[PDB]
Amino acid sequence: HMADKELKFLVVDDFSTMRRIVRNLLKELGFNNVEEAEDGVDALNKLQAGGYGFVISDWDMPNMDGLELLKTIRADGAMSALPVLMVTAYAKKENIIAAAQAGASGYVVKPFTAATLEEKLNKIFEKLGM
Ligand code: BEF
Ligand SMILES: [Mn+2]
Repeated sequence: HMADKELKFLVVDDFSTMRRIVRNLLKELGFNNVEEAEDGVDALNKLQAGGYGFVISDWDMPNMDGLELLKTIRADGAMSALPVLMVTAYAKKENIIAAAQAGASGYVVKPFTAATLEEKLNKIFEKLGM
């Protein structure tokens, strides 16, 4: 998948407020193909629905937390290379390490600015040649 306007995003967070910030930011960046999920399980259900080219995910969520969601994606042969950008309030280095090692594409700490989100998505695009 390429970082054109068609790229389909899944935005995962247990708080709609954060999902809403991220969707609106993506729109501003020219990405309108965006769906939401409320937790890791819901997210896996949509991911299984097919078509997604990028995940942005919270960490602390009921049902399945985002570290589990990230690991699950990375271990699944059908989606193991799916970009996953963590966006979370967890700021300790051990958290950043656990997610990095689990294969996170990137990591943004809440609260974040619009410029930061844009910068970190662009870094992932460049890295993967999207
Ligand atoms: F709830 Be998230 F991890 F900020
Ligand atoms: Mn949360």
